[PDB]
Amino acid sequence: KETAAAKFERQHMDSSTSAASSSNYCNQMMKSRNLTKDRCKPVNTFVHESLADVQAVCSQKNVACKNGQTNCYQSYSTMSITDCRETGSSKYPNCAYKTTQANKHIIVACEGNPYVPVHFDASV
Repeated sequence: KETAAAKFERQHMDSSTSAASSSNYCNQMMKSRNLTKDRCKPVNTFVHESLADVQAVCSQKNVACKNGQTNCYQSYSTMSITDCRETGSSKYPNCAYKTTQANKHIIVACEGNPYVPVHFDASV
């Protein structure tokens, strides 16, 4: 099956664009990346940086995740991100989202060898 590291890339990486260019970015990406296949995922975040720079966060500042685990890390610098949040008109299979573009530090959980991101915890 798809590995946790591969799933993180599919759900949270968009190195092909520097930022969301329109209000329809989330509606198109949530569908294209197959995140609305079984149900409308309520919230998701896409990171507009090189995969290498995001993977490097696993060697930066260690912080506890929201749930208490201690394998989470916060990026030293801010990154270009896009937050997708389900709107009131969203109804499966026609999931709808609001696109919000911002520059924030990201916090990810890391696992494995190579030690890489497998979960997006938050943006601060």
